[PDB]
Amino acid sequence: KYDIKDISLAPQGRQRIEWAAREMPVLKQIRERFAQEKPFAGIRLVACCHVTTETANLAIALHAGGADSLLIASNPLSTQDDVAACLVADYGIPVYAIKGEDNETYHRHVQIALDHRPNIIIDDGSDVVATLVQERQHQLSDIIGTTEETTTGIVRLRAMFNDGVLTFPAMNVNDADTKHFYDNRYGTGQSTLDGIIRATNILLAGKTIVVAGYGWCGKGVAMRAKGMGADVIVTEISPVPAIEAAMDGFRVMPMAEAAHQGDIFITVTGNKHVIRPEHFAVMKDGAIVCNSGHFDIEIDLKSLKEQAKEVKEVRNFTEQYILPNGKSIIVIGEGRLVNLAAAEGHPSAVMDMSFANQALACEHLVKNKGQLEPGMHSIPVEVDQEIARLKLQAMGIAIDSLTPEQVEYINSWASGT
Amino acid sequence: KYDIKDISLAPQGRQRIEWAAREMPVLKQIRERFAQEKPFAGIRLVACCHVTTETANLAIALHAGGADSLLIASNPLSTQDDVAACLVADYGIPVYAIKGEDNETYHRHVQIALDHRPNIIIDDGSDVVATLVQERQHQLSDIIGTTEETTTGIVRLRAMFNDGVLTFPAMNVNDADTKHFYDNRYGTGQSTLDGIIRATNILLAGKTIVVAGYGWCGKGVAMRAKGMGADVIVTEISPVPAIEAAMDGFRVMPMAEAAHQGDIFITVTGNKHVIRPEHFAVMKDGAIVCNSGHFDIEIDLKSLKEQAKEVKEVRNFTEQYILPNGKSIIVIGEGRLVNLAAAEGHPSAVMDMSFANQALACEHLVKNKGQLEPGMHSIPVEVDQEIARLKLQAMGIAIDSLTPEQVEYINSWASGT
Amino acid sequence: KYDIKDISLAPQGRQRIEWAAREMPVLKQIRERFAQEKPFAGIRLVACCHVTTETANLAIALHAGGADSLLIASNPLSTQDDVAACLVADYGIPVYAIKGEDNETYHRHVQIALDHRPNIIIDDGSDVVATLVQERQHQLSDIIGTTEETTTGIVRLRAMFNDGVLTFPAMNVNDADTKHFYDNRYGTGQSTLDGIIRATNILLAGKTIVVAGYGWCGKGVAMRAKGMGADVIVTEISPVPAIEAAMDGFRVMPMAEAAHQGDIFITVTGNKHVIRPEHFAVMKDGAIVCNSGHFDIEIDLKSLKEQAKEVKEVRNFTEQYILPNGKSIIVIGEGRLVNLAAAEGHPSAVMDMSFANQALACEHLVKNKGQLEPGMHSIPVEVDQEIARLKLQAMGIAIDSLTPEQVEYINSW
Amino acid sequence: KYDIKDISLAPQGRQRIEWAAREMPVLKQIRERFAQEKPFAGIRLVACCHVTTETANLAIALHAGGADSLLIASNPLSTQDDVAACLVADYGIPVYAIKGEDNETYHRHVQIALDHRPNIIIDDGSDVVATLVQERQHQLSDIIGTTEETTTGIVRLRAMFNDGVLTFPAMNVNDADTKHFYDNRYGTGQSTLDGIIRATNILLAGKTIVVAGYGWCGKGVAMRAKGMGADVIVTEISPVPAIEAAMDGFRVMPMAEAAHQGDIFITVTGNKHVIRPEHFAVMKDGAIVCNSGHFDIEIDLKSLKEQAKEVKEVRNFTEQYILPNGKSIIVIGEGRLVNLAAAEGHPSAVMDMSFANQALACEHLVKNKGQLEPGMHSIPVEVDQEIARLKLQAMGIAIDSLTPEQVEYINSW
Ligand SMILES: NC(=O)c1ccc[n+]([C@@H]2O[C@H](COP(=O)([O-])OP(=O)(O)OC[C@H]3O[C@@H](n4cnc5c(N)ncnc54)[C@H](O)[C@@H]3O)[C@@H](O)[C@H]2O)c1
Ligand SMILES: NC(=O)c1ccc[n+]([C@@H]2O[C@H](COP(=O)([O-])OP(=O)(O)OC[C@H]3O[C@@H](n4cnc5c(N)ncnc54)[C@H](O)[C@@H]3O)[C@@H](O)[C@H]2O)c1
Ligand SMILES: NC(=O)c1ccc[n+]([C@@H]2O[C@H](COP(=O)([O-])OP(=O)(O)OC[C@H]3O[C@@H](n4cnc5c(N)ncnc54)[C@H](O)[C@@H]3O)[C@@H](O)[C@H]2O)c1
Ligand SMILES: NC(=O)c1ccc[n+]([C@@H]2O[C@H](COP(=O)([O-])OP(=O)(O)OC[C@H]3O[C@@H](n4cnc5c(N)ncnc54)[C@H](O)[C@@H]3O)[C@@H](O)[C@H]2O)c1
Ligand SMILES: Nc1ncnc2c1ncn2[C@@H]1O[C@H](CO)[C@@H](O)[C@H]1O
Ligand SMILES: Nc1ncnc2c1ncn2[C@@H]1O[C@H](CO)[C@@H](O)[C@H]1O
Ligand SMILES: Nc1ncnc2c1ncn2[C@@H]1O[C@H](CO)[C@@H](O)[C@H]1O
Ligand SMILES: Nc1ncnc2c1ncn2[C@@H]1O[C@H](CO)[C@@H](O)[C@H]1O
Ligand SMILES: [Cl-]
Ligand SMILES: [Cl-]
Ligand SMILES: [Cl-]
Ligand SMILES: [Cl-]
Ligand SMILES: [Rb+]
Ligand SMILES: [Rb+]
Ligand SMILES: [Rb+]
Ligand SMILES: [Rb+]
Ligand SMILES: [Rb+]
Ligand SMILES: [Rb+]
Ligand SMILES: [Rb+]
Ligand SMILES: [Rb+]
Ligand SMILES: [Rb+]
Ligand SMILES: [Rb+]
Repeated sequence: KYDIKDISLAPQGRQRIEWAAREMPVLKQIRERFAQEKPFAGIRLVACCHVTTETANLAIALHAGGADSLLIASNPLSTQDDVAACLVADYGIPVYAIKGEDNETYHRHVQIALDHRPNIIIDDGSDVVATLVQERQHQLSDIIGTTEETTTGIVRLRAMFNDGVLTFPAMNVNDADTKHFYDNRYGTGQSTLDGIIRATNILLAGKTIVVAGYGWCGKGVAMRAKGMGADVIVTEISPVPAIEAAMDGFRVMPMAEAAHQGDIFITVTGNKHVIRPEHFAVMKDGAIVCNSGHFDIEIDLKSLKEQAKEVKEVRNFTEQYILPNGKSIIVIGEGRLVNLAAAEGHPSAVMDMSFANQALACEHLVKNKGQLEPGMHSIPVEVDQEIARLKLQAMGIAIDSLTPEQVEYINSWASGT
Repeated sequence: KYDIKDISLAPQGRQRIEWAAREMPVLKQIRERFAQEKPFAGIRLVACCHVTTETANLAIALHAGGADSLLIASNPLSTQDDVAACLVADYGIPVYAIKGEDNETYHRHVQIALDHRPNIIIDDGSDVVATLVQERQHQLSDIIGTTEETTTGIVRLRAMFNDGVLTFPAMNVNDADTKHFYDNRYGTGQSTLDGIIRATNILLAGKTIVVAGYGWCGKGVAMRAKGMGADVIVTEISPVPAIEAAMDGFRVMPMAEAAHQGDIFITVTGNKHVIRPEHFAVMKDGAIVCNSGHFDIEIDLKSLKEQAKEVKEVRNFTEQYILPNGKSIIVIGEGRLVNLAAAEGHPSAVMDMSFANQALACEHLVKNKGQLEPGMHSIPVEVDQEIARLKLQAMGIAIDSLTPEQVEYINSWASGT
Repeated sequence: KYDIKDISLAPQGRQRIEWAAREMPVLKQIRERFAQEKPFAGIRLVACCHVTTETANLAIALHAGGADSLLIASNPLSTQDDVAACLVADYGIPVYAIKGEDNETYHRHVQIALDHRPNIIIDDGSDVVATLVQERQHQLSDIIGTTEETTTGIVRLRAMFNDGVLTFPAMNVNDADTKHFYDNRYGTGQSTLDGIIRATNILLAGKTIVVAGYGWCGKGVAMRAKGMGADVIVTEISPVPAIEAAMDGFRVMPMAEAAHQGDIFITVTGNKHVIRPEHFAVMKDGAIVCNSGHFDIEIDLKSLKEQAKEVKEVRNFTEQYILPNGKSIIVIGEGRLVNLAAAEGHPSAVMDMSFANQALACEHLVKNKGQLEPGMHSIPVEVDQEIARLKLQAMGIAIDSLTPEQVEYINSW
Repeated sequence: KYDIKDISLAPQGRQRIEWAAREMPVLKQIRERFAQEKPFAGIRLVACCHVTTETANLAIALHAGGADSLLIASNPLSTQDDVAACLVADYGIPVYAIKGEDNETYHRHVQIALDHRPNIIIDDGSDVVATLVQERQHQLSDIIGTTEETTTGIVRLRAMFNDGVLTFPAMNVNDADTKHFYDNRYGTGQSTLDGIIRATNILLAGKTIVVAGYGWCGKGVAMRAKGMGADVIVTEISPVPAIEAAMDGFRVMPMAEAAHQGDIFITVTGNKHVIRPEHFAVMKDGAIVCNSGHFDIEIDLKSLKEQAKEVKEVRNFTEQYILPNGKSIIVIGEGRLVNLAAAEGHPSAVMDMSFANQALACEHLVKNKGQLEPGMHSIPVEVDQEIARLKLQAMGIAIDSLTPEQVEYINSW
């Protein structure tokens, strides 16, 4: 009925879940309304998320709303075993997630999740939805809709749409303003460095840190690396973010040129093989590589393993690969999302807004069942904006409002001298 | 045939125009192609722009393209008289612009510009287009299309559209990525502080600087104020930018609360009466107010003039208003765009991209004459992106490109474990 | 002969210790020379330090020099049990330090250390040196010199001197340029935020963080707090650093004013009761307080415990005090050094320079026995400067040198 | 008796001078007391300063104190002609300074100044003091004391001392905390970028800016360059500041390596020929070079003029040197202090503290006549500290003070 490491961890999990809730007031307000209105009565739901204290708070909100949920891990290394135990023991929510599970177990958990015959699927990376569409065409009648948490998953869903197989509504949670403006940027910025520091306790100041990608995540990682005293190099494939990085004070160059200069490399591109053997070959002795994109394939670790003569664990979450010429490359978190693998992921303050979008996106799918076209849907503007209003209020920040006279001016095109 | 301060200033103007061109290579490339292809042969054009060295380089590019142009000032205080002289004397381009001209002269220049019967109108603030639509309905057959440089003008054009009177194509230059991502942000950031410093030589470090608005301009002004050692307060009307400002490290509060704390106030909202008598009344003795939004109406200077018992000029571009209770309020640039009134406006590096958009937007209007719907048009993505590619190249910055294998991964929705 | 938690944790300690050595290249060379020259032959030593991977690497250097060393914890919560086990087990260095040891056990270890009859005492807070002066006047015959690692220890030594009881050479390690320009500033800046984040995983961006003190540590904490997106308030008692903080972009104000605004309070003053009952009473519901200065007494936790009707642990290293009106005050690390209590302390890069100073200051005391005047002695400038040169080289950074004509120009007027 | 450009510019000078006074509150109070006590009664004085609105406010303070003052320019390009006219016309203070005066005229003014037989000399670069020692040995009978405003002047005085010719009291104004912690750092940081921008209106964001020297000025310039979006490289000759720059996030390297990367070079070293012919030869086409340290000799412009086949003025304060291969080198301010040559120098806020030091250092020299030992004397700590207190108060910032028990805790060990 579940598959977890150790249910005796539930008390620790409960404590950390309650602490996380302190900065998730928006989701708390949503949970209390769900508790009354039960939008998910009779709905079966699968969530493929990072099994964290923040995901637990989302699961509790969906549970209050009546959802018959089943949670599986989005990544083998991000699972928090105490959280899994608490969800099973305290809430009776089936969880199939073991920190460190092998790929066979991960894939079996996806099969178990699809056997739940979900009506709603919350995905983080689109693994489950892709598996649904590829292997479970006979189940598609169950689907009211799905949601997608992260940028990599949105890219996959776009490919599904262009391939003609996205035959149901999918909510683009990642691209909501109150999601990727804060989660992807400020959350990833802090928690990526957190993971690197918990793994290595390395001094960031004075180090050359290479950030691959200058999108929402790259901007955050570079900003916080800079804030911690690092010399920051940015790599890119598109000129607009490249000019931005330069005018933000960072050096921009091709990865081949960055490869011999970086002390720490951090990939946040969403793309495959951004760091390759031709790069490993020129890296400093002891260069550190890690990834905060969704999938570890941003770094060609398979080639690194094949080239290296020895690999050994030298600290928690930290492996030293020794190359035939004696130089070493350090890898954190086995190349998996370093903030979640070596630390705890984003602080709950930003996950409050991301998972408020998840909850209200699920509600949107059910309230509009039978009225949404197949394909990708953006979060409604009014929902996006109300999440922002509520979060600003809960942060204790007050701002101004337009007067009628100011509205009159906006609408009066004739005036201006 | 023109109306300028002093044509003997042309040699100084020529020198400053040539210097500005050094960081406008993208526009230079466009000018050389226009010189060959003459896209504006037989076209009459009016430009209502800030009469700066950067605008002169745009005017020279349009002139090379065959445009029969006429230039008027977008603001009485932004005109550079040496630039006006050089355009008339060296290029024979009619200019109607005198730094410090009164409102009657400004309005007469708009009338002269409309009497040119332009086919294309480049506007900065939409004064000329609004006057065209309100007073010159009988001329609309001349119009191939117009362009708009700034955010205030886009807002006016939206009101014209909603009012049913935008009956021709208008290119939204401001909202091109290569325009407001750099011009509005990094350009305004540097040149606003430049104007304040040229006006007052005040030490920015240790001062509390209140930035009204956290859009593209507000982000830039806050970023550079912070970079110069100021304590930064941000005011807003919308929660998304408000949360952003907080997570960027700034204090966010209503203007009423900021009013008693700020040493320098900078308005960049695009809206009317953001600083009002109720704010003046609680400001520190010697508080400085200035505006970098397009129109000075962001500050209620009319009420300040009526309240004050004395006003006197205390330094270039700097007025001291003494209130009946003896406290003083300092105003820079008479509330007109402070970067252009008290300094030289944006550096040419960013105007290279803004005015490349202007030139290519004008070309777009002519090449597509008879095929564009009335209403607002965005800059085509391929044009926007090519400007970015060329600017990055001219900045000497190299970046990466996706491999076929990386493209295959983007398109393969099934893979990911 | 040792008092540790679990000797079976030694492999993990050695793992983390060698990892830490990777960015201790300067101390490596000093230890390499020590094993060749054995400065500390027949010299017994006590170290009262934080029991960390970096302190271990220092102890390994003194051992390499022939030192007969004994290590005790400087703070019951900073001790790393795997490091204590590795030292006892892989090097034969007696360690008396157990993470979370009570007050009795702490001073029982200080009594064991002085029963070692140390010739050299390395101190971090002036705790053992102050006990030696107080209770072991008969043992002063054995002291060649002592060293002090922290600002608070330097302040107490100055009072010992002014009191007329600093009757031996004391090396001011903290005030060496290569120590507190970097350790106190860059080290404390990063590792203090590290401790807060490991304790709470709180988002720092958008929070108001109040930093009490703008000395070396305060500058570092404020700089990194700001770098992580916080609105930073600085409190002070001296005008020069107060003006600096304002010109660095921070809001300077009295603590009574900061108390109603701060989301997180960090004390780095070296002084007693900087956060007081009258501040708790006006703090925001859920305000976090922690200390990175000395001991814990920077926060008046005794008064907080009296104002509060309930206290509970709510996360690792994190206590929630609930006041009668229902508002809470969060305390991290029981008011002890938050970087060492909730995390691992400074990265080894900065401790490389701090502990190279320690190792050479110990070398100085020994090589100048019976030649040192009583009182405090600063690190020699050449030593301080050589550490910087070695570190800069180890970091792979090259700089310029004056040409003969540039020298000739400095001399003419 | 005066040598200025145009006495009719005086109203504009007085306008700008009083504006500058608004953020010179500390100097205001000192001048207020001076007019009451007249410390400089019967005392003749020379000032060799930059002829700015802030220097004017200093001269007005010495005049208020009874000073018989004469002012000459410290740099032919820093002189503000309207300020010179206002001083002559509104206060009767002889000024010998003309913006853009040639070399002959400069030293003709230095000869006029010493013919004033000054009892006090305020110097900015040690120019007049070095001429007094060289040529006016007979006038040393008149010297009560002198003062020096800049690091370069301090270095030359040290050589005068070591040479055995500093036979009078010299006040080290530059090294007072309230002077170079702020003026040299925050003042130079802003006003150097101000000069570059007024000269060129170049976008600083996205440029690589090379800062030669990481002392007080270099830290300030690098900090603000970075704040304005530049990629900052720092060069150095000393390891301690080099490590600081790296830990502050800047790229540290030899100038030979920086020369091929920099878009803008800023020298703040105090030393000769820091940018040399072998650097010009590898610079990017259009690289900008300027100096904010001393004199101009930090950049080897003599060699540049020889490498170049042509030079032309291309904007105010801006020259383009074109080399035989067609590449250009841009020089701002003819290599003179770019903040003062192309802009207005430091804002008066920082000069408030620098010139309060000057005014009180002059008070010190006079009130201790015949009591000062020959050589350099630092600003008394109480004076330095009182300036900070007054400034902090004037800025509207309040801070804390220790309670009696907190004091009692500092003293116990
Ligand atoms: N670890 C976390 O907690 C977390 C949180 C949010 C998102 N993410 C992941 O981070 C990744 C990036 O997300 P985002 O929102 O920043 O995406 P984004 O689309 O906003 O930006 C990605 C950027 O990377 C650039 N890029 C692409 N390929 C590149 C290459 N080969 N080299 C250099 N730059 C390249 C793109 O041009 C773009 O600017 C995704 O995989 C996303 O799922 C992780
Ligand atoms: N001076 C320059 O050289 C220059 C350059 C570009 C744009 N501009 C002008 O700057 C202004 C702002 O442009 P932008 O591109 O940043 O626009 P924007 O739409 O990106 O942002 C404006 C911001 O102001 C906020 N705002 C609106 N009314 C407000 C109020 N009453 N109080 C506080 N915040 C308020 C909005 O919520 C928004 O976030 C416009 O007038 C534009 O034309 C000036
Ligand atoms: N946690 C760590 O790892 C670590 C490392 C090094 C030092 N420290 C400790 O941190 C403390 C500070 O060290 P430092 O080097 O910054 O000292 P410092 O002497 O350089 O600076 C202390 C500053 O605090 C100010 N101050 C004193 N009392 C104050 C009060 N009541 N309110 C506000 N400001 C006050 C002083 O004016 C001074 O500017 C010391 O106890 C030192 O031992 C901790
Ligand atoms: N422009 C202004 O308004 C202004 C104001 C104050 C001081 N200054 C001048 O600026 C200069 C620097 O003053 P400061 O207070 O920063 O001095 P400082 O002594 O504090 O720092 C100078 C730094 O330059 C470094 N240095 C010396 N020679 C070098 C070289 N060849 N290459 C690289 N680095 C080198 C030194 O190691 C030192 O760290 C002096 O000439 C001073 O008079 C100018
Ligand atoms: N603390 C966390 N809890 C749950 N999901 C997280 C956490 N941190 C990051 N994520 C999510 O994981 C996604 C990447 O797989 C990001 O889009 C982000 O929303
Ligand atoms: N240097 C300049 N030359 C011409 N136009 C400018 C300059 N600086 C700012 N502007 C423009 O003025 C507009 C505001 O009226 C901005 O959108 C910007 O594009
Ligand atoms: N990782 C660490 N190992 C040992 N001592 C440390 C560590 N981090 C900080 N310290 C020291 O602890 C002292 C504070 O008590 C500081 O002087 C500092 O040098
Ligand atoms: N505005 C100014 N007025 C007078 N002196 C100045 C000004 N700006 C900088 N200086 C001084 O010039 C010296 C550099 O020669 C510095 O010591 C600094 O104090
Ligand atoms: Cl709700
Ligand atoms: Cl082209
Ligand atoms: Cl050695
Ligand atoms: Cl006084
Ligand atoms: Rb995990
Ligand atoms: Rb292998
Ligand atoms: Rb309007
Ligand atoms: Rb102008
Ligand atoms: Rb009036
Ligand atoms: Rb894929
Ligand atoms: Rb610990
Ligand atoms: Rb000299
Ligand atoms: Rb000047
Ligand atoms: Rb004490």
